[PDB]
Amino acid sequence: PGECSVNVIPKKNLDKAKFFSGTWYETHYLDMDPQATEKFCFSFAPRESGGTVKEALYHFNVDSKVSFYNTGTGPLESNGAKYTAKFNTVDKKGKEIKPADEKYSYTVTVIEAAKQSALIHICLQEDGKDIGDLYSVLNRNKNALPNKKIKKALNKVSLVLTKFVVTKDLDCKYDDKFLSSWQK
Ligand code: HEM
Repeated sequence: PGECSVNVIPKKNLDKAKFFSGTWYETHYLDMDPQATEKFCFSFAPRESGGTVKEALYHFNVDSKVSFYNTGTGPLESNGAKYTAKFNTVDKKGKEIKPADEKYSYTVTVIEAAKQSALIHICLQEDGKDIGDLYSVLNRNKNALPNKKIKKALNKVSLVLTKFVVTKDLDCKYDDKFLSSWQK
């Protein structure tokens, strides 16, 4: 029902220092629930050290004009391109406003990365059971189109970019300072 996709393959030999740096913007996304049709914008700043990922997350609800901020922490898998995190809720200043709920986690897989582009998959879980998943194309630049390598990776798993929501058209509002100041 809320079962996460199979055939999500972590990139071989991801350059960690490059991927886990700076800010990434979602440019296209595909929620695997066809009824999940609310428009959102997303950006994040993932960092890694000693086999642990610490990331700052930003979402913006286009419909309601409400933004929310989270941080996530968890171990990086031995393959170096997949991690599972627990998360809390913070305000725009980075201060915790709601503690992590033990029953929830998410698993991010980096499927492909090339130049200024990447393709990721996220699986949300409750008590270790799948509750839903999503694919996202990322770019360093809000308005940029994906590298062909990202399209190749989509093709390998029988997805086509035309099915994704494109957010550059949406009235996105970003908190870039929250992400740029992450772990500063
Ligand atoms: C790229 C496109 C993405 C979209 C469109 C999206 C959309 C959403 C939506 C609609 C919600 C629920 C908001 C609500 O209940 O009002 C949500 C929650 C959440 N998402 Fe995303 N998401 C994306 C990517 C990600 C990624 C890549 C991560 C982790 C790296 C992530 C982590 C979370 C977390 C932790 C929550 C729950 C926050 C809370 O309950 O306080 N999301 N997202």
